[PDB]
Amino acid sequence: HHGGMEKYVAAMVLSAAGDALGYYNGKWEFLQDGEKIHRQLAQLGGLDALDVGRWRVSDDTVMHLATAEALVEAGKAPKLTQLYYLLAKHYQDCMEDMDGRAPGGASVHNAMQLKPGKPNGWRIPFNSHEGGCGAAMRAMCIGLRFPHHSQLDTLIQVSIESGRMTHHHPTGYLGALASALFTAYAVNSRPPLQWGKGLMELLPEAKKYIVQSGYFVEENLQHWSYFQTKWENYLKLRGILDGESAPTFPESFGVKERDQFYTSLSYSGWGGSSGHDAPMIAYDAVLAAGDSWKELAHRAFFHGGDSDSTAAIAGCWWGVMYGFKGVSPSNYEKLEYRNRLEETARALYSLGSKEDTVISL
Ligand SMILES: Nc1ncnc2c1ncn2[C@@H]1O[C@H](COP(=O)(O)OP(=O)(O)OC[C@@H]2C[C@@H](O)CN2)[C@@H](O)[C@H]1O
Ligand SMILES: [Cl-]
Ligand SMILES: [Mg+2]
Ligand SMILES: [Mg+2]
Repeated sequence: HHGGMEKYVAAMVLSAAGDALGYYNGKWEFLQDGEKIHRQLAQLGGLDALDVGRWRVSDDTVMHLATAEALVEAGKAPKLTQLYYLLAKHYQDCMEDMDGRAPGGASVHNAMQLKPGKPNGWRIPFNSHEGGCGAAMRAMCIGLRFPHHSQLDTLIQVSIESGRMTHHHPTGYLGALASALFTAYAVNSRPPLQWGKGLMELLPEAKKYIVQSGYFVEENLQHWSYFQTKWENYLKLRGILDGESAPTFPESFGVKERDQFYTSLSYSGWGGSSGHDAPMIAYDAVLAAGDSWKELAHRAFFHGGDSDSTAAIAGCWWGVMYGFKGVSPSNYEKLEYRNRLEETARALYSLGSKEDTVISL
């Protein structure tokens, strides 16, 4: 109602529901173990009993809305110069809404360094500690804005530059690429088993952009292999490297096995905390879950890692594909910023549903 638009609304609202559920007002951090989280989940009456009335969204939704609101304000056929001004401004400004929302170090530090308005004032230098998932968690709606094939170059550039406004490390900003790219694939009903291959094919194009852009190319290139290698390895493991083949999951892949797997994906032991593994876990959830919100939630919202970020990503992708089908109303009806999220979604659809261009840098 319209069917196109319904998917956009769900992408935005269920991304935020995911964040809130995966955050639980920071309480999951005192457990930091999927089995312990799943048992506390049971004692709250399970997923369908959860009322998000008092479950605040975290930094993930706040920053996702900032992306979305910037895209919307940029309008039809924007100067990429204006879009980057607006993304910087929205990111910097949204830092005022992080009370009790546990934002990340790179997100905060860098958003506060930006100089929106000044030519190139939204660029920061390369940094070794900037491979967190703070760019990936907020980039999905770039794929809603720019879903058409003709726009791939835009999606690549915008996802990367939105990302490296806070995360100028390929592990960071390629997270944003994957987040946006897969949202675009979901918009276009591209079956999820093809998404990984798609990303592996676009990484050389992302590299060509980073190279022509001319910023810290030496450093960017030298760290480039970590992301790529982790994704190759993961798609190999799941048997979807060829992108024609349905995924293979282990016989034994319950809550406990998922935690250990998420830890093996991680940079330094914390599943989904980085730009490579946050979208990877969301992707793994989406591939297992099909049309089940409960399944997606048990895999992407409730685990011992950065479940808020994995949930934000997975909930967006999943909502694009499946709308609100099978979702308990208590899980989103009183979700913080629901009206705001619906309104931005509608506005993103207006733009996204029209195959326009950008005025280049
Ligand atoms: N170069 C790196 N490669 C892989 N991971 C890295 C790299 N540099 C930093 N990280 C990891 O990224 C994790 C999160 O980074 P931060 O800068 O603290 O957080 P940020 O990415 O801004 O936000 C992450 C959000 C914050 C919460 O919503 C949970 N997820 C850190 O604990 C690091 O372990
Ligand atoms: Cl449950
Ligand atoms: Mg968060
Ligand atoms: Mg205040």
